[PDB]
Amino acid sequence: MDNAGGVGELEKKAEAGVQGELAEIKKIAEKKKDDVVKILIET
Repeated sequence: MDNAGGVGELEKKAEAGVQGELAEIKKIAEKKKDDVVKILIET
């Protein structure tokens, strides 16, 4: 593992956090919203 530097780090970390965070938020948001809308409409 030699690939590493100010840029590669700032970039990798930037997208890492942004992606991970956004993904998670959309995961719980869509998950709960789905279960609610589903149980609501279906029942």
